[PDB]
Amino acid sequence: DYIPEPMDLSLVDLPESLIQLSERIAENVHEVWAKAAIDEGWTYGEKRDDIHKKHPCLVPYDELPEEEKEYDRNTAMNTIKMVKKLGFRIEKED
Amino acid sequence: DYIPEPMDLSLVDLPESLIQLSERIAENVHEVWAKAAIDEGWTYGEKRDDIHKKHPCLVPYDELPEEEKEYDRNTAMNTIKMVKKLGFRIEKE
Repeated sequence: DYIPEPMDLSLVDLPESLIQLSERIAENVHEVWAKAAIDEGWTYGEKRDDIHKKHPCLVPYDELPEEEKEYDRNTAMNTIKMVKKLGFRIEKED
Repeated sequence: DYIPEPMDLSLVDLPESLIQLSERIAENVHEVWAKAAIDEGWTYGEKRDDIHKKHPCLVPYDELPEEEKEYDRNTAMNTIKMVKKLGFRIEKE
């Protein structure tokens, strides 16, 4: 009975200078995810195994398959778009 | 040989009005993850099963274990804090 219905953020516009940095951000979220997992005893394995706490994405963000990177970048942009949609202003400083 | 070293965003300060909305954001990010997974053939299962594409967190955001909700909120906050550290102003309009 559960149908996910994310908000339409398609017409939400971000500063290009911010989108240019999507990898920095995505890489940073990846680092946070990885430090945590590793802190809970996870380690790299080619196959994912919950029993031996083994994960194939526990590698430097750069080693990640490009679709994982793509996913992380989009997730980050969605997060920020959502902030904008909630009545907040984002602008580069000076 | 890989040691994650995330940026220290401890001293990054966000508007309280935004942090107040952290669940809303976290819920939306969850919906997006969920629509995708389901689009790729995943469904709910008590136990995660990659072979049968079964996932426990394919439930309405509200029904999630509190630790997952908590993880999602912090992730979102980290994300937004990262924007701030990169030289951007975030302010309620």
